[PDB]
Amino acid sequence: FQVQCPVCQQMMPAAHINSHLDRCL
Amino acid sequence: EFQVQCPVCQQMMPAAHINSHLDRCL
Ligand code: NA
Ligand code: NA
Ligand SMILES: [Zn+2]
Ligand SMILES: [Zn+2]
Repeated sequence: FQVQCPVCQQMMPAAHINSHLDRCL
Repeated sequence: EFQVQCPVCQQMMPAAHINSHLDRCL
């Protein structure tokens, strides 16, 4: 399922969002 | 044809699509 990152706006699998926010911020 | 595992979500998918599947920081 895809979610939008609340910061950079990229669409990505929900299972990545936490990890993404942790790495990019 | 080749499956590789996603290092973030541990799902299997074709190697051709793993690049698209992961997102980078902008
Ligand atoms: Na994406
Ligand atoms: Na961080
Ligand atoms: Zn982001
Ligand atoms: Zn994944």
